[PDB]
Amino acid sequence: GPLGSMGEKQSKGYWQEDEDAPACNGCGCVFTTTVRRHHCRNCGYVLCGDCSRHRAAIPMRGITEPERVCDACYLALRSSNMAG
Repeated sequence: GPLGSMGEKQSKGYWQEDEDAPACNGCGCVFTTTVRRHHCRNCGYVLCGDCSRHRAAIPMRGITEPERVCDACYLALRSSNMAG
């Protein structure tokens, strides 16, 4: 039977392949043997160490604890107002 109006076939955090992302999505820096490839838990794009040196939590993505992200994602989430 069809899933209907609702379906859990939905995916979160799209990871861009190493080959598709030969350069940093954030700073456009090229990945080399010495530079390990990484992914941001928000945008799901490939980020080098320098572009993934920041840390932040993502309560929208279900991440209540600070996790590794890139510069843009760190900011987008950062757009939210801190309770006080």
